[PDB]
Amino acid sequence: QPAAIEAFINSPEFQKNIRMRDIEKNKIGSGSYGTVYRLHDDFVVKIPVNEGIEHRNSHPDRVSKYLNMANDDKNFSRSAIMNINGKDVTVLVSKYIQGQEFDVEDEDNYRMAEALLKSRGVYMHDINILGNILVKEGVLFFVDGDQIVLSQE
Amino acid sequence: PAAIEAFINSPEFQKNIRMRDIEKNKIGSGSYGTVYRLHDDFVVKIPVNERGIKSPENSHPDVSKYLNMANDDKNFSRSAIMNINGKDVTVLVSKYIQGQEFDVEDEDNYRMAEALLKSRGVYMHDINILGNILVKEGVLFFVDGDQIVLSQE
Amino acid sequence: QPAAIEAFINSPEFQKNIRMRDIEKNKIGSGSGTVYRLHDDFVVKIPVNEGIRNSHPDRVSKYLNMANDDKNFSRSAIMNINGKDVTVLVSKYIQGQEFDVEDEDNYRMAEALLKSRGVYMHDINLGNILVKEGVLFFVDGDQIVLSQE
Amino acid sequence: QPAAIEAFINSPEFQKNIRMRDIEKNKIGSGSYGTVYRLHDDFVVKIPVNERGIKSPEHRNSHPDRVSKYLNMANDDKNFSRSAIMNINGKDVTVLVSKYIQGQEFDVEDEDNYRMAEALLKSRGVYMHDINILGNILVKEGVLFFVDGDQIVLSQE
Ligand SMILES: Nc1ncnc2c1ncn2[C@@H]1O[C@H](COP(=O)(O)O)[C@@H](O)[C@H]1O
Ligand SMILES: Nc1ncnc2c1ncn2[C@@H]1O[C@H](COP(=O)(O)O)[C@@H](O)[C@H]1O
Ligand SMILES: Nc1ncnc2c1ncn2[C@@H]1O[C@H](COP(=O)(O)O)[C@@H](O)[C@H]1O
Ligand SMILES: Nc1ncnc2c1ncn2[C@@H]1O[C@H](COP(=O)(O)O)[C@@H](O)[C@H]1O
Ligand SMILES: [Mg+2]
Ligand SMILES: [Mg+2]
Ligand SMILES: [Mg+2]
Ligand SMILES: [Mg+2]
Ligand SMILES: [Mg+2]
Repeated sequence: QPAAIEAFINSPEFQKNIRMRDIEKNKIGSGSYGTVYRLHDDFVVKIPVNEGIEHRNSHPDRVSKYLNMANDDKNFSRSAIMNINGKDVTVLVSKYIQGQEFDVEDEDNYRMAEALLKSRGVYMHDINILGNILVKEGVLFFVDGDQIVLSQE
Repeated sequence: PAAIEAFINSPEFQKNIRMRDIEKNKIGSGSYGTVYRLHDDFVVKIPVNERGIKSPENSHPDVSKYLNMANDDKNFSRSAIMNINGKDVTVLVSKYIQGQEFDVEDEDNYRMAEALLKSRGVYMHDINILGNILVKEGVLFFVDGDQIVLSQE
Repeated sequence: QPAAIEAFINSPEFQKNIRMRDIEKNKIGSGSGTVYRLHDDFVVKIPVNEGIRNSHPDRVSKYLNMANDDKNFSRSAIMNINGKDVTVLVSKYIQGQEFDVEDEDNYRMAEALLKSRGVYMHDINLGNILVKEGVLFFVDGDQIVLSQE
Repeated sequence: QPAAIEAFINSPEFQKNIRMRDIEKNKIGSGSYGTVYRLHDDFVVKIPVNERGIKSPEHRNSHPDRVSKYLNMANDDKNFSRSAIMNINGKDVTVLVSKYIQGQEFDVEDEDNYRMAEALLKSRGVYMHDINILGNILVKEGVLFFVDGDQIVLSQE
């Protein structure tokens, strides 16, 4: 039998021609990255539309493989194709997790998440800010931006 | 005697600023806010976007710390108070850098920027493979987001 | 975290009693000592000239490690050559190109990196200090940098 | 009336066709840079002919005209050195002429000595830096490495 996520993906609900406004009520998060929607009780879909469409987590296939590894669960997420406003678009589908953000800045919390990840082959790094890189006469400068992460090592 | 504090303490800076007269100084704008070149050596990022809307939900100016760390320069940037149309607003002041974008899609450039930052105690990463940690009934889950870096090292 | 260079040094290969005849094939550098490649990843400066500033491996290794911001970049070590305990300089082998700092842009970037590592950098264009009956004079030489900036 | 150094440079001893064999006795030092000879009681001449008798960015103190400017400033003495043209074996060669200083190396490793020299140079518009070692710069896949060599000075702080 197919995994639960694959069953959702083959469901008529997922394979229908979707209008962005008809799923506004299922929105749960959006940004320059795209928009996240709870389109089933157990799953969310990240649609690449910038309020819309380098960007964060650019290719669903690679993100999906990283999320599957990080959660040690081969059925956590899938890349898939959805029809959005008459157009075929690659989206990221993953298990919906009902819960609250983990405060990974607290140092014990940090170790817990870090050790768990490492045992699954993933190396975690906090993000302090994002910035852009400028070069002036061979010299690098770091300004407020959004192209790389910069965190205290 | 720091050039950045001098500018902040200058009358040009702490007089009641009104948005109309600096519109010609605008160099960039986005959801985050708007950057103006208010001196030949400094820019100021003001939290009004392209539509003039607008601190929770990591872009608080207090950025200064990490920009100063990234650039290894105590006087690169400040969080400061500027009055806009009669309202004291928290802004970010930085040294103006006239340069080109440094492209870190290029392997060599990325390793060069990375090497520099590491000598400054700063970890650098692409913005791909980023995530958030959710906690559901005690258990840690990893989802698509922008709180942490998920790498395979 | 067993440093690769510590592992190579405390290896038998290195601690072997060595003839100059046996390692000639690994010669890559020469001058007034000679640089040999005895591993895939490390080179060794031996003070045998084309037969013998502040060029003491102890000190050079210290400043190479600071300059590269890498505590494992290099070591001073005892190697035995023709029955003689000799102090040698062992550093990470770097397969690369010469980075031209006559180019101003290149110079500045190398300078900004070194500065972030607490290292001052300069061209070799330099003097020596002499004292003559109490009084200091400065002549052409190589002890200090004389700069106007 | 010209400076002592300029009188030496206009002398027949300096202006003659120089044969290296003839001034071997007046030698005082030699290295990769060239060779220093005492050709007058009061003056030395640095000849850009190496210790192997077989001689621009590659060597230290390459431009004698510029080195001379720096030595004059460092000693606060406009007459301390000159660059000049010498005829050596029928060929014109630019050399560095300096006052001969009969003295001992000043040990800059001692901290009081270091600051004495630093303070004196600073009063003269010259900024001193010690030289811990010399190095070469290598680049490998965009990343700079620093190995044992002689192209740049590397010093702490
Ligand atoms: N699989 C998921 N389950 C639950 N929440 C998720 C999932 N993937 C993403 N999110 C949340 O979606 C939101 C994205 O909206 P935003 O805060 O604007 O980035 C964040 O709260 C994420 O933690
Ligand atoms: N300190 C700075 N010096 C120079 N340019 C800057 C500085 N901070 C931000 N910028 C530029 O401001 C612009 C912001 O517009 P945007 O591309 O919409 O983010 C970009 O071109 C940035 O590179
Ligand atoms: N750690 C190192 N990795 C790679 N090349 C090196 C290293 N140390 C020295 N060299 C090279 O070895 C050679 C020795 O210089 P030479 O004495 O002129 O033969 C030069 O080409 C140096 O750049
Ligand atoms: N003007 C000068 N007066 C006295 N000694 C000098 C003068 N210029 C250079 N020297 C010394 O001449 C020596 C020859 O160079 P070398 O022996 O290779 O270091 C060096 O020790 C210099 O310190
Ligand atoms: Mg931009
Ligand atoms: Mg997020
Ligand atoms: Mg000398
Ligand atoms: Mg000498
Ligand atoms: Mg060499």
